[PDB]
Amino acid sequence: AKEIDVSFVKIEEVIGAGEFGEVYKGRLKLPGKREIYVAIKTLKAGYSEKQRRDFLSEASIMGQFDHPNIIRLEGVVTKSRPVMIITEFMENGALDSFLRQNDGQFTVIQLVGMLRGIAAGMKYLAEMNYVHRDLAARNILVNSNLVCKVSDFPVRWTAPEAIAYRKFTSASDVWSYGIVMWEVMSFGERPYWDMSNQDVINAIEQDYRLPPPMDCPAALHQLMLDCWQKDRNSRPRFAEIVNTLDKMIRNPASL
Ligand SMILES: Nc1ncnc2c1ncn2[C@@H]1O[C@H](COP(=O)(O)OP(=O)(O)O)[C@@H](O)[C@H]1O
Repeated sequence: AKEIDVSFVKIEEVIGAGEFGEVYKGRLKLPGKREIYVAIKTLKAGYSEKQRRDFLSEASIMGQFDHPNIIRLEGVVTKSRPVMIITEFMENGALDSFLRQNDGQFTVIQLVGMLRGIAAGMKYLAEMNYVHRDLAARNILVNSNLVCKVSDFPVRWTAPEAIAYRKFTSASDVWSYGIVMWEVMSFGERPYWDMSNQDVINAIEQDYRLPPPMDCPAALHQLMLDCWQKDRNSRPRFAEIVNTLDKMIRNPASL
């Protein structure tokens, strides 16, 4: 929880809106240090003390992590009003909109590298006994070098036992990850397209699973299907997902 003097922060244009408030692009210039771009997360005007505490709890969770595929907390502004959370800036924004605006414009190996980064971030979260519960391409951010990082600290992304019995675990996080794999390899198609939420639940219970996206390697779609096994203990763990994607990257004939 590093405290940042607000005079070191220059707020520029709005780049997003979340549950808490607007997110801005900005510049952070600490004394003696090279300026960097940041995202500045703000809290909607008029917030109460309880809303302030809930907002800053995002920063306290984020500050526990230090991994190249988890969004980095630069610091917080809490000595002055309004409160702000300052994170690293991700030039290409959310992964789902990034892919939908770049349909077809990345190679399979680039997309696999994106997925490997997301899986490494999730492995790290799971090792720290953090269950994300909301993993989806809209909650992954992408930087200028196409590195993907988990952020956000929804029936069609949720494992069936999390829907039916409220059992959320890292294995339900792996189900969601398989949906993210399908989002990525389809360049941001909507999972299950225009099916209703109840139609999705009923179909999954009768063993429907999403088909391979166009031009998706068979081995990548099989890994999706492994993430979507009904029995949560049959799903691969994130450590195995990373190893599988690494082997695909090392042996690209397998794609
Ligand atoms: N680090 C970042 N870099 C670039 N865009 C970001 C960044 N963080 C958030 N955004 C944009 O702002 C949107 C809302 O962010 P979110 O984390 O949901 O806000 P909140 O502070 O309300 O939780 C994101 O979907 C994304 O478009």
